[PDB]
Parts: sequence; C-alpha cells; structure tokens
Amino acid sequence: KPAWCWYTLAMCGAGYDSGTCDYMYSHCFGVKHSSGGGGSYHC
Ligand SMILES: *[C@@H]1O[C@H](CO)[C@@H](O)[C@H](O)[C@H]1NC(C)=O
Ligand SMILES: *[C@@H]1O[C@H](CO)[C@@H](O)[C@H](O)[C@H]1NC(C)=O
Repeated sequence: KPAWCWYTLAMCGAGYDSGTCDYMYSHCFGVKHSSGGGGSYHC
C-alpha cells in the first residue's frame, strides 16, 4: 500500500475520525460503496 493507507483494519468510521475518511474512500480499505463507478480525478 501507499504512504496514505495501511491495511483493511478500517480505523476511521469507528470513532477514529470525525466520522470522516479520505484515502479509505479511494478503494483502499474496501468500505466505500457506490452505484456507478466513481474513483476518478480531474487530473
Ligand atoms: C471531529 O472534527 C471536529 C471538528 O469538525 C472536532 O471538533 C472533533 O474533536 C473531531 N473529533 C474527532 C474524533 O476527531
Ligand atoms: C497527473 O496528476 C497526477 C496526480 O494527480 C500525477 O501523478 C501525474 O504525473 C499527472 N500526469 C500528467 C500527465 O500530468
């Protein structure tokens, strides 16, 4: 994994954050869930 994530422990969401995440929603933990596809950037 990159220098942003760590594992699938799923820290945030369980009080670790203001229930708020970032890199996790980037399909790094497997918690995010959408109807379409997402996971894109305006690079
Ligand atoms: C969550 O963020 C709020 C500010 O938006 C802050 O006041 C609060 O202490 C934070 N809580 C945690 C667990 O990070
Ligand atoms: C596009 O931006 C990404 C970072 O979001 C960067 O890693 C990549 O090198 C950039 N590619 C080009 C062609 O600018």
